Amino acid sequence: HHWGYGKHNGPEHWHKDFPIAKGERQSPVDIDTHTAKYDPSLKPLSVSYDQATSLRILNNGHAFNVEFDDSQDKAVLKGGPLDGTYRLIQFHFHWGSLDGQGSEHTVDKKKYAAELHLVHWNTKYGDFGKAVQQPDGLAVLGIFLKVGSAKPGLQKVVDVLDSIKTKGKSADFTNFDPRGLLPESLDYWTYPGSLTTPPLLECVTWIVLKEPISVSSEQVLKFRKLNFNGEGEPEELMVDNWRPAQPLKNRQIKASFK
Ligand SMILES: NS(=O)(=O)c1ccccc1
Ligand SMILES: [Zn+2]
Repeated sequence: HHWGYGKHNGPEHWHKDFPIAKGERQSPVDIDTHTAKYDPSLKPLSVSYDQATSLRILNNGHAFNVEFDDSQDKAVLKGGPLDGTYRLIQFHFHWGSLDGQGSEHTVDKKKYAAELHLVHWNTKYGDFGKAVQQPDGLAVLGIFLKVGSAKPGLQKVVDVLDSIKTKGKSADFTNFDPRGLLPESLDYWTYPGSLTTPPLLECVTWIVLKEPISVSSEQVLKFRKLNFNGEGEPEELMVDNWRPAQPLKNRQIKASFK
């Protein structure tokens, strides 16, 4: 039937319905820190989330999304490698069944316990559905999670997960501040890539932060209690919802720092 992360419908199968899976600019990738080139002409990132308006949290059967009002310039990303203004639409995570795996990007082949994706679309294209059809349509800010001390700013998300256990459930989720999920440094690597789930469209400028955030064992354990299935269907835990690293091909990863 349809795509997912199991033995019979996982990443190795996606190319049959989505041939772009074997394309020229697929994500995620391994970030080889010694091969990445410092680019002194790259600007500092500008993350402007003070006016962000969260609305809802949704289990979509693949992850959970915290969704934002993107009908005005309320929470925007600019600068760095980007030309123009990109509006925050949603964030979500990918995570593992074990602390030793779960991230999509890797760093010198190292896997982190999870990865946060803050998804933004280029305002010159008018809406998200048009943006994904463009080579410079999206900017995704990727942040690694390691297991250690708790992240206080994540706790409001963890506590609502019981109310969206199964595919298709949603809950009101207002007044959440995504600034509480950011590390101290905004040093980053950047490369042109794709969505990491079907439809795997090649529309993303990836900006991956060098500094991970730490979350507690209890926080990530709660992610692992979510379900891929709908209510009343056989229970399958939502774990290991990550795509592995794809070939770099004809691309260079640039660093904002040395
Ligand atoms: N995982 S990802 O590339 O950030 C992604 C973002 C939006 C839709 C589908 C995938
Ligand atoms: Zn993602």
